Amino acid sequence: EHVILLNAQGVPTGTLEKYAAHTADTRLHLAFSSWLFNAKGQLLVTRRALSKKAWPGVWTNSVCGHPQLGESNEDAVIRRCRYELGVEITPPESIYPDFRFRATDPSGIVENEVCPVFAARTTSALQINDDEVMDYQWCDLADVLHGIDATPWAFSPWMVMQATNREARKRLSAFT
Amino acid sequence: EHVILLNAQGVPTGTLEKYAAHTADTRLHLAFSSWLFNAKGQLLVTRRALSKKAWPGVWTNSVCGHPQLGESNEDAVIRRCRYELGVEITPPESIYPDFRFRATDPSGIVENEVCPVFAARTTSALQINDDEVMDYQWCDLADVLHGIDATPWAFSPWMVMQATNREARKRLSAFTQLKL
Ligand SMILES: [Mg+2]
Ligand SMILES: [Mg+2]
Ligand SMILES: [Mn+2]
Ligand SMILES: [Mn+2]
Repeated sequence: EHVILLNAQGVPTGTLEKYAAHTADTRLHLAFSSWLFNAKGQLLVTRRALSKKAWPGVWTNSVCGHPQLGESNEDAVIRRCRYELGVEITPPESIYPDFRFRATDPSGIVENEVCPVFAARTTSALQINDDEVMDYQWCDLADVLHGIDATPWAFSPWMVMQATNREARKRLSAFT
Repeated sequence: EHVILLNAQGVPTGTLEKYAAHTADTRLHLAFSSWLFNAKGQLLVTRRALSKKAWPGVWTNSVCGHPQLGESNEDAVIRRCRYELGVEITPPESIYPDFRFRATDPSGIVENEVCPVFAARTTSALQINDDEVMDYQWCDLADVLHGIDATPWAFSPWMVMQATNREARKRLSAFTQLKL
């Protein structure tokens, strides 16, 4: 598996092995962020496994990953939903297409990404991959936003940035 | 290190090795919890290190631990603040002396404790011990209480139980005043 390196503009210039790519000096690459709701309109929040190289054990939005060469974002979302959560989803829809960020985790591991954000509904039960997810919670989008707004440090920095973007919060809010 | 064992009552029965004590069954033993506030009245929230046997990588109140043989709970509090946080504190105040809690952690480690809770002010800068604490934040208590209300699952369960005890919460509130 790989990440796609991106030049100044977001042109793909090459690839790196996924694990080797995330260091204290992580270079800009392509990724996605996804927010999953069930038929009832509850938001899935997940906790990353303690073995994740970047932000292990951190509570975050439903699913995140790295599109591979030639893979659409939508497909990468579908792929990681199946891989991390064994869950089928409706066609992902765009909720924050220009999201980009750089952050440093507590051990100094950096994420540095162009990271369009999506939402979708699950259409099957979860089946948890414990190599990726150590815990999760179905909740009210309203309570999660209240938590993000009160103690954003309790959550991943990108979850926070996405949830506090005016328009993205609007589009997520209509998912209930 | 070890832990002090208590019977079905809160009466000491003996001691047990620390690590060895905390497993998927763990016997009742003595512990402490403390909530630390800086001069400004901000609350120190900390994140347990990934290597912690129990609740690794979990956000929680400032410090918790186990008094050792011959030690007073307050001395225990003082020692762990120094060990984990490198920080000096004012005499710890008892804010929830009867708090008890049994709980299973995400990987099945059980904590079964008599755990009096304290509050104190820090009197020195922090020197975080990365073997024990992987992240920390100075925050407004009000904010922390809002997050705990909104997403309680995002924090250690003992942090939440203590925070929602009315009497404990009022003592936490008293420590938000600015002091010089
Ligand atoms: Mg992922
Ligand atoms: Mg401790
Ligand atoms: Mn990445
Ligand atoms: Mn214990």
